[PDB]
Amino acid sequence: KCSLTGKWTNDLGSNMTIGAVNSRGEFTGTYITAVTATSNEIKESPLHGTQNTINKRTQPTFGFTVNWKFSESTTVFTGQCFIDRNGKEVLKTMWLLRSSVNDIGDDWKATRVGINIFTRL
Amino acid sequence: ARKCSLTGKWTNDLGSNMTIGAVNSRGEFTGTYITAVTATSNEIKESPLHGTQNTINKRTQPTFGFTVNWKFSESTTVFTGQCFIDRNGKEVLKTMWLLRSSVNDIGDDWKATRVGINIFTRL
Amino acid sequence: ARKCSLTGKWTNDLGSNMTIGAVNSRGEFTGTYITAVTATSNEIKESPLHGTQNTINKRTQPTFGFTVNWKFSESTTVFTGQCFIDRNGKEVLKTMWLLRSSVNDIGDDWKATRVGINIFTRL
Amino acid sequence: KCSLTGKWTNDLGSNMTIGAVNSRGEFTGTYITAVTATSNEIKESPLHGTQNTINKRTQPTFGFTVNWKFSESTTVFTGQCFIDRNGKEVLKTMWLLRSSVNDIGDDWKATRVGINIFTRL
Ligand SMILES: CC(=O)N1C(=O)N[C@@H]2[C@H](CCCCC(=O)O)SC[C@@H]21
Ligand SMILES: CC(=O)N1C(=O)N[C@@H]2[C@H](CCCCC(=O)O)SC[C@@H]21
Ligand SMILES: CC(=O)N1C(=O)N[C@@H]2[C@H](CCCCC(=O)O)SC[C@@H]21
Ligand SMILES: CC(=O)N1C(=O)N[C@@H]2[C@H](CCCCC(=O)O)SC[C@@H]21
Ligand SMILES: *[C@@H]1O[C@H](CO)[C@@H](O)[C@H](O)[C@H]1NC(C)=O
Ligand SMILES: *[C@@H]1O[C@H](CO)[C@@H](O)[C@H](O)[C@H]1NC(C)=O
Ligand SMILES: *[C@@H]1O[C@H](CO)[C@@H](O)[C@H](O)[C@H]1NC(C)=O
Ligand SMILES: *[C@@H]1O[C@H](CO)[C@@H](O)[C@H](O)[C@H]1NC(C)=O
Repeated sequence: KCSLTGKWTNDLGSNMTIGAVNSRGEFTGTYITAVTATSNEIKESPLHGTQNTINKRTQPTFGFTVNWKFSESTTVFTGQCFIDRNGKEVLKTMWLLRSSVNDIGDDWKATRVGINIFTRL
Repeated sequence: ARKCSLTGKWTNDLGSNMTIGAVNSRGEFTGTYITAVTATSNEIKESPLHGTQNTINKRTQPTFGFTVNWKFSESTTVFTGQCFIDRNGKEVLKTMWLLRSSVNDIGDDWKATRVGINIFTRL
Repeated sequence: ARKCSLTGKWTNDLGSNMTIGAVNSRGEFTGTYITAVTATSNEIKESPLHGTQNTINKRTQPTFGFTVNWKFSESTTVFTGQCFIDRNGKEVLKTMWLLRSSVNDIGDDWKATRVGINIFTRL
Repeated sequence: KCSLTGKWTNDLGSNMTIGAVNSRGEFTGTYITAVTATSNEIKESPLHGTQNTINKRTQPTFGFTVNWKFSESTTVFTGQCFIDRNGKEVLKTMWLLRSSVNDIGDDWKATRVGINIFTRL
């Protein structure tokens, strides 16, 4: 019963939309971030992911990848959709932001990590 | 320099294998993952993964991310990294991952996420 | 702008409390942490912590890190973050942590590290 | 019997020393990194940490903080000391590098994560 489909916003002011989830748990979406680590102008970017359907849990885990359209980086988020007594949903996620580096010797510094909480609308 | 491509069969440094299919013009790909190690005693099942490669500036060593939707637990893992040509000329994926466990209630969310690394090379 | 200082009693967003003592001229400090939550079935006990604040350029919002040496589990947590003055003028510590569980075999080292955030405010 | 005391090197060519561990599990050390995220010249920097002494485990966990002397950042490492059949030790660790940001709205991008394996030098 906690569904990922909808329009969500996070603590930083970014918004995301997620469409219908198919029977395979696959979904697509859009992400408009309010903040960036680049100096490039932000552009709405696509996202793709899946919800885990094992045991058809009411509060499933999920993951998705945001394919940034204004930088060479990629972010992944994973988390769980929690739904209260009243039907109010929260997604509690963690993410990794992968920057592009030119030299393999600099790989060690390429991955930032953090949390995000999404609520609806 | 060679272009590093994600399509192919890979193995990681713990002996898990994944196969990634063709990457489409939107940077999307599908594959399967067969893990050698596990955080559950349930029998391991090949599981699908889906992700994208970043094609901005058409870099020869692109970043990417994907989600593995495990078929034998309620967890999900995400990986992100970059496809490099290594110093010896081989393709290698340098990745980090978050493994999200399912918790029964929200007050246990703090303990639900593991993190680590993996390096993949082509099989 | 106030200088954000780590000395004091703090509480987090899960009800855990910590107390940090004076910071010496080398940036070192000691404290105690009383966690509201645990991943063990042991009785929680107050545990020591030790860490440092970075004093380079004597920033008024310095970074810092510390290790909590749990006295009721075989695990270790490390925290690192920055002491900020918030938009409302209050001190706030914004931190990230890694909780390292003990495993028995080196093959299981990949599942030993959980990650998360904590924000602390002064009590 | 796996002991943190010694000189170690990691997989990127950084070295560290750790001195005697006291009965409270406390130790001090030094760290000379081979790599940096700053453009400042590298300087050997002190570290302080603890090993967990509960049940006096033969392969203890531990954590420590490196207080960089050439940047405003801090890195913390945590991991476990493993020791094999003939006494060969390896420290398997993960780390968080906290950079300094000027404004609290940029906190989200301040923390990088990675692994490090140390062996005896
Ligand atoms: C709220 C939150 O944590 N995030 C959010 O909504 N936007 C930022 C990042 C934006 C990356 C854009 C591409 C780039 O700068 O390379 S993904 C994690 C973080
Ligand atoms: C090599 C490596 O680090 N990993 C790998 O290849 N398999 C494991 C995890 C498998 C999770 C299976 C689902 C579950 O147990 O819930 S994903 C990160 C780790
Ligand atoms: C609030 C927050 O995120 N944390 C907090 O205040 N307590 C928990 C963990 C406590 C570990 C106790 C020892 C053990 O169970 O192994 S450290 C991160 C987390
Ligand atoms: C091997 C490994 O991963 N690390 C290592 O030995 N040095 C780098 C970083 C050095 C930070 C220096 C201070 C700064 O640049 O601000 S700590 C993690 C990483
Ligand atoms: C989020 O949606 C709200 C209004 O619905 C808008 O005010 C805000 O600018 C959006 N955020 C971004 C980053 O577009
Ligand atoms: C990885 O593929 C190799 C070579 O085919 C195979 O022998 C091995 O069993 C595979 N690993 C897993 C976990 O299936
Ligand atoms: C935090 O300190 C407050 C105020 O003294 C107290 O009510 C609460 O029990 C403490 N939390 C824990 C985990 O001890
Ligand atoms: C590490 O110690 C080795 C052996 O002395 C030395 O070759 C190397 O330069 C040291 N690394 C650094 C970053 O000092």
